Order: sequence, then structure tokens, then C-alpha cells
Amino acid sequence: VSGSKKTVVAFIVMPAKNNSFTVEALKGQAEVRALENTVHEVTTSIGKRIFDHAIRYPHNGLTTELPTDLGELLKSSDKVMLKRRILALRRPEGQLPPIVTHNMVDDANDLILNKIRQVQL
Amino acid sequence: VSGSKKTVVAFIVMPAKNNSFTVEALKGQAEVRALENTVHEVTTSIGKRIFDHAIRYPHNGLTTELPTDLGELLKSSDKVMLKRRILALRRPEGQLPPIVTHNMVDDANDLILNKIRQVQLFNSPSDRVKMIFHPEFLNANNPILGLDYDEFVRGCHLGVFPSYYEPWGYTPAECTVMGVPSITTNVSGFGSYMEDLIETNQAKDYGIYIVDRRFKAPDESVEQLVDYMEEFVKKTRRQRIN
Amino acid sequence: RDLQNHLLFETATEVANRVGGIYSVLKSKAPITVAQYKDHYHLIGPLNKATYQNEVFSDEMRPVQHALQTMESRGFVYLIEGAPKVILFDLDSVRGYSNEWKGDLWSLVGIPSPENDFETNDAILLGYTVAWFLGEVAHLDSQHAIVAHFHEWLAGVALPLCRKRRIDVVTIFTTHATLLGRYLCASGDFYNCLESVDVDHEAGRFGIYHRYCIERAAAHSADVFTTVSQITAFEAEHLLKRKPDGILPNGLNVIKFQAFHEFQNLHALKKEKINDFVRGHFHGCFDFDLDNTLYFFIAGRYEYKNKGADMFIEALARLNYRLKVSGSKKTVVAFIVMPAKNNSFTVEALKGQAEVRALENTVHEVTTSIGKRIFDHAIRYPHNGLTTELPTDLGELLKSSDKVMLKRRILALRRPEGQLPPIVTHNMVDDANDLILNKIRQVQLFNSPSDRVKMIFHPEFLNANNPILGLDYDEFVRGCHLGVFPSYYEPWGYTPAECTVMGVPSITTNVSGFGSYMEDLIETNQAKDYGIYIVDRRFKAPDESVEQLVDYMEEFVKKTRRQRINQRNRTERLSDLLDWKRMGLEYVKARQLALRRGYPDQFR
Ligand SMILES: O=P(O)(O)OC[C@H]1O[C@H](O)[C@H](O)[C@@H](O)[C@@H]1O
Repeated sequence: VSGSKKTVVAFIVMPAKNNSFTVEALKGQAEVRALENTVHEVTTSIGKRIFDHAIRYPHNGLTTELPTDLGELLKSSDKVMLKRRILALRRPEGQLPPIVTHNMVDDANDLILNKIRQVQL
Repeated sequence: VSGSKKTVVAFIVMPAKNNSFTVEALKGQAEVRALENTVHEVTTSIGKRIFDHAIRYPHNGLTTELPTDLGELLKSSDKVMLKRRILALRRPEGQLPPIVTHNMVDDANDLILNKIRQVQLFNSPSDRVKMIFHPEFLNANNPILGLDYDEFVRGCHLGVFPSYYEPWGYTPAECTVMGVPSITTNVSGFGSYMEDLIETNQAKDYGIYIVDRRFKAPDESVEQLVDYMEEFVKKTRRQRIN
Repeated sequence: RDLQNHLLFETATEVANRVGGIYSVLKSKAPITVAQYKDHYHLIGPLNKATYQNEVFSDEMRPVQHALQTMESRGFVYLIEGAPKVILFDLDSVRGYSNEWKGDLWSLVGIPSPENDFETNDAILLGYTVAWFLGEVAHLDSQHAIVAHFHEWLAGVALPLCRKRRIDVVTIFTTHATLLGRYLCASGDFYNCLESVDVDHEAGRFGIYHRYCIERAAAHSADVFTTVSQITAFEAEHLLKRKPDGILPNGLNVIKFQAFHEFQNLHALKKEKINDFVRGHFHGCFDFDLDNTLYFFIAGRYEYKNKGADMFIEALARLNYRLKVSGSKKTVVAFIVMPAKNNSFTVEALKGQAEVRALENTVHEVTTSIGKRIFDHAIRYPHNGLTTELPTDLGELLKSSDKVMLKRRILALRRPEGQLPPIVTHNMVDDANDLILNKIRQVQLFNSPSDRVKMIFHPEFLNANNPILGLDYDEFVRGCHLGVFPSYYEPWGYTPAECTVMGVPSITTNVSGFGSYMEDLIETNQAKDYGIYIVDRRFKAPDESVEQLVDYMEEFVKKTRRQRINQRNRTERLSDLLDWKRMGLEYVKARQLALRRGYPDQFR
């Protein structure tokens, strides 16, 4: 209502009978972790390209002290990787981030979860 | 003359009397190291920005999976430090990369340096061959070229040992053991031994180049040595590797 | 007509649409055919309205444009490395002519055509259309000799008539299997009692009758008849009642490295990724040495009998016994990569990778503090009472808090008492009824520590986007040591052929089209040294075949590293033989022979 731009992420840390973490929980952590590593790879090559330009300037037809076009730094193979990682992070259409990290033993009767489902958060 | 795109950097590793490395040799390594570090900081920032875009797409007005404009990744403070690092690498106007890594004790009278000066290999940009005299034993403890001798050799493409007196060529032998082709002479004990075992035209293919310093005038020897060198420079990578 | 400056028309169902294994063959072969024919080369296929958008003249070539115009006159769509020119005919824009045509066909050659056989329907439509098109060209172009190559029963409806209508163009037909062959190989002895089978009856019994005809017709109608491998030639002789004029083995578009030994480095790199996975999978039960461990794998479509999953698993159980008996210190981790119906990765799979990944991070932390301490000592010596150049007591470097976190990480890796590393990475939809898992359970390969052979079913396509084994298929292979593909029905072994190209030795069979090609080129004992192991599945009982397969695995396990390395070099040099640069010559020979047979202008 107040048009606040802030977000609140509310954690409930109360032990309940469960069957460990959900596949989704672990899978998403990994998917992001994969994206982190690919970016680290891509930046390293960008670094080699920036460095080459910097050590080489003003020779070999380099008008500018630094690269100015992203194309000089970012190559199609780099892009393909990054795009693959981004695709892996996609959620099925209409699926929302869950309200629970674990597989519950008695999910339908759980008080906390039923409360959340009642207020529709 | 041939319009070759190749470059040859030629090292001379022969100990002479010296007063250690030049300030310029050390300062230039540091200036380049400082550039590498600055680049590493800048690519870290870039990473965070690429990552943020990737994780957030297609939300928050992100059309396109990836950044498309360099401005999104590279920012003014990043550019400033990079430029500062580049500026520090600038040499005085008209100065050329030296032909020696050390402060020689007897610079003016040195035979090697005088010869270079005489043939006028001063590492000008139009020179397709470059000269670097390292008047000291290679050692991994050295602060500019932190390699032991054996390591350095492995790094190189071609050993060139056109000896006149050499009962046994320890050097081109060690060079061969490291899988690096060499040029030797037929008045060299090593070159003689290799001349004996292999047909001299077949020996070039096994990376053994032998110069005639026996049945040829010193000026013909040289044109042979040069013929060899140029032949090698014409080689492709695949050929070099094989 | 000019024979030297000829035209080339290649036709297949699989042209712009990836329905099956011919797609890849045509695609990979494009660069060499384009390289030779330039603009003269055209691919022809059916228009796949759904996905054709994805994949997407000169005067001496002018007759084409008018023939297309003529086809456009009567109410057609004109890519991949080599970028060959394509013609995709919209079959919906001609569906109405079918009844006239299906009848034409029925009286034409007595090829029935049930209304249900939607695939045959399309096959026919295509055939009549293409035959019509080529016929147009044949008149309209008078300079060039024309070559019309056709792939598979589905595309070979245009062939039959070209003999009937006596069109001036020369024809080639290649079959990449046989209909009866597949169908007999329904359950089970194909290769032995083959010569003694009835083509017409058994077809009628299978219920193709109509589709069998179209294949047989195509094979007979064709000026030149070809298969992809000896074993299939033998098969096609007795089943399609025509000995083929030759073999057209499937080549690959081999990507050569500037440095020959680069594949060797790639192997080591990819193997590190598999090691990483394996460490996680065996978290808590990790009692062997990866430096002395070998990675075997089978891969392909889930075809338990056909692709030899049964023989593989049986053999592995036997090998396991041999290695235990012989006291071998080696370990073999056997992967099965065959897609099955699953509910994705197991929590345990993901959790163990995480647990290891956390250990790695804590170690990395601990080692950096150790570093600061080693450094301090080194830079300080000999001052401040430092007797020695380096630390000598681990206590100086490793502190209590460091030990605590490490210990916690180790604890998190523990598995429940008696629990063994799984034999499957995924939650299966129908676990109890799964054949592979049944077979594994039966031979009792449950990854116990005393087992020298380990089992890991991965019932899903490999993909670098996977969260546990983050490798594309090609990478995974490189990483492994031995591919093992003991197939039964396989007109051409795409798999062990790919495996060879990655410099990885493989076990194949003599009933496999690939294995047949290799047993012809190389003396079979000499071939093992080039990393091609061929199992006898023709002149041996299944039990003997298994024991042979085991012998081969045991032989390979006994190899040293140096030997393994060298053999891989040997197998990679061999990958040349599978390059289109060499395999495309057989296509040439087939095409030139096709000229000599039909329009033989030259005495010599
Ligand atoms: O996987 P293996 O058969 O033990 O191969 C091990 C070897 O792989 C490649 O050849 C690497 O270049 C070697 O450094 C490594 O030692």
C-alpha cells in the first residue's frame, strides 16, 4: 500500500519432524554455484583481454587507452556458457519460490505451514 | 624485407662482470605486476555485475540475458586506476627497450654490447629481431627472470650455439634433452657426433641444425646460420611442436 | 551429359528435423560434400512446419530455379557448418493428391498403403513429390549428369518409380538399417538363423507388409544399393533380397587439435571433474585411491538387451570376482548413462556433493592461515629464537580452532551405520521394475568396500547444466578410461565411434556396424593395441561372449599408466580413419559407380 521498495525476508527457525532438505533447495544452491563459477571463468578471459589492450596501447592501432566496445572483451563462447547457466536457473512456468526448505513428515497437518497457507504468503 | 609478421626475441646468457640488475629492469616488472593486480580487481567488479544481471534476468526491466553495453560493467573509478597503471608503463619519449638487463662494470669496452651497438640492434619497433643480453647465470632466485637454466631452456624455441672451439657441446646436448632444437657447428664435439649418427638433411627434421665452420669461409657460415634461422622462423606451430 | 561436372541431390526424411541418427550423419558430412560440389549440391527433405524455422543462383545452376518455378507453378522452402543449400517440400500443400497417388502406388508396384500409416502416408507424398521435382530438372537441365542419393525406407518412395518412369538421372539408395532386422530383434537368434527366414511372411506377421515393400522396392529400384556396415550388408542381402554394391560407413567431422597431445590434457582435466563427483558419491565410504582407479562407462538409449546393458553388468560382476580373487589393488567405477523415467537427482546425491564442497572450503581456509604461519617463520629466521629454517612441529602451523572446523566437516561426511554408497544417482519413477537396477541387484553389486568394481547408474543424459556431474557427454567420455558398448543390434556404432574420436578405447562387438568395419580394417589382435576391443557375438554362446568381455576388461585393468597413455595415443591416431575426409571417399566411389552403371559415356 505505501509503495515501499524494500523487501522483508522472514525466517522461521523452529525444529519440526522432517525428511531432510528438499531436492529443490539443494539443486538451486548448486545451480547458482555453477553460475558463480562460469562468471569467474569468463571474467578471467575478459581480464586477459583488458590486460592485453592496456600493455599494448598505444601501438597496433589502439586509438583508446581502454577497451570501449564490450565485443572486444566478451566472446560468443563466453556468452553461450553464461546463457546455459541462466537457463538452468529457470523455474517451471508459474512456480513460486517455496515457503519451506525441507520435506516435512506431516506437511498437511503442520501448524506453521497451515498458517502461512491461510494468510497466503 | 620479406614482410614477415613474426618476431624473434634473442637472449644472450653469458656471465660478465656486473653491478647487479638495472633499476629499469626491476621497475618495469613491478609496473606490469601492478597492472595485472589492478586488472584482477576490475574483473572482480565486472564479475559481480555480470552475475547480478544473470541471476536477476528477466526481471527488473532486464531485456536480454546478458549485459550488452560495456558501461553496465566497466565504471569510471575502474577506468581511472587502469589508466593510472597504463601511464606508469609509459617510457620517456624516444627511449627504447634496452639491450641489457644489468649495470655492466665495463660497459664501453664490452665485446658483446659493442657488437650489438655495431650491428645496431637497439630494439626499435621496426626491428623484427630483438636483443636481450643477460650477463649473469640464470637462477630461479633472480628477481626478474625467476627461472633456473633448465626451466628457461624448456621455455625457449631454439638454442643457437655456433661455437668455434667446443670439444664437447654440453649446451646443445642439454638443449636437446629438454626437447628444444638447437643450431650447432661441425667443429663442435656435439655437432660432430650428431653429424656422424644422422644424415645432415634428415638431422634438421630431428631439430639438429649443423653449421659448416670447417669447409666454409666465416661469411658463408653466417649466411648458412641465417638460412637455418629463417627456415625455422618460417615454421608453423604444428611443425614446431612435431 | 557431363559426368565430371555433375549434380548431387541427396534426399532423406531427417534433413532439417532431428528425428534420428541420420540427421547427424547428413549434418556432419555437409562440409566435405559442399567442399567438393559448391552450389551443385542440394539436400532434399520434408518440411517440418514446427521446427524448420530453427534450423532454417548461377546460370549453369539456372535450370533448378525454373524447375522450382514449375513446382511453384502448380501451387516449397529453399545452415550448419558448410552451409549447404536446402529444399524442404511442404507435404500439407499436397496432401489432397494422396488418394490418386496411394492408388497410383498400389497398382504401380502393388505396394499397399493403409490409411492409418501416417508415416507411410508422408513417405509416399514425399516420394511422388520429389520424383516429380527431379523429373522436371532432368528435362530442364541438359548439361550436367544428375546424381540422386536417397537415405532410408521413408525417403525411398521416389526411387521405385525412377526406374519405372526411366528418368535420366542416376540413383543411389542407402539403408541405415532394415525393418525386419529391427523387428525380429524384438526379443529373441537373429544373426544365425537369418538366411533361413521368410521375408514376405515374417513381414506380414510383423504387420509392416506395406513399409517392407517400400524398403525392398527402393533397394531393388536403385542403380546403386548401399548399407552402412558389413553386418548390415549381410543382413540386407538375405532380407531385402539384394546384395549391396558397397558399404558407406558413417564418418565424423573430427575436430583436430593444433597439438596432438592436447586431448591427453583434456582427459586429465575432465577426469578431475569425475573424481570430484566420485568423492562426493562415496562420501563417508571412501577407501580407495583415484590415482589407481579406472572409469568404465556404457551409454546410449535405454535398450537393456540390444545395447548390451545385461552383458555389461553381468561381466562387471564377474570381473569384480576375478579382481578380488587376484588381490588386485585397482578399482573400477562403472557408469551406466541410459536415460530412464526419473524424478530427478536424489537428495543424497546433492547433499554429499555439498558436504564435500564445504570440506574443500574449510581446508582452503585452514591452508591460508598455515601459509601465514609458514611465511612468518621463513621471513623471521634465524631471529627470535628460531633454530630451524622451517617449522618442524605441526602444532606451530595447525591450531585448535582449525582442527575443530575440519573435524566438524569430516563428521558431516559420515554415513549412517551400514549404509553403502548408492548404485543410482536419481529417484526413479519405477525403481522396482527397472531392468538395469534389477540386474544390478541380482548380481549384488552394491558398492560394498570389498567390491573392487563399483556401480553407478545415472539414468539421465549428461549435461554441463547438471548440478552433480557438470559435464557435457563429450567431456565426460574424455575423462573416462574405457567405453564399453556390447551391442547386439546396431547397424552403425555412433557411440564407440565417437568414443574413439575422443581418444578413448572402447569395447564393441562384431555384430555392431562399427565393430564390423574395424575388424575388417585391422587384424583383431593388433586392434586391441589401437584400443579397439571387439567381442564375438556371432560365433559364440552368450555366456562365452560374456567371458570374452570380461577377459578384455581384465586385460585393460592390468595395464599401467604409461601403457594406458600410449594406447590412447594409438586410438587417437586411429580417429583419422573415421573422419569424413577419409570416409567421404566411399560416398564418392558409390557416386562414380552410379555414373558408370546408368549413363556410361566413357570407354576409359
Ligand atoms: O587417466 P590415466 O590413464 O591415469 O592418465 C593419466 C595421465 O593422463 C594424461 O596423459 C595426462 O596428460 C597425464 O598427466 C596423466 O598422468
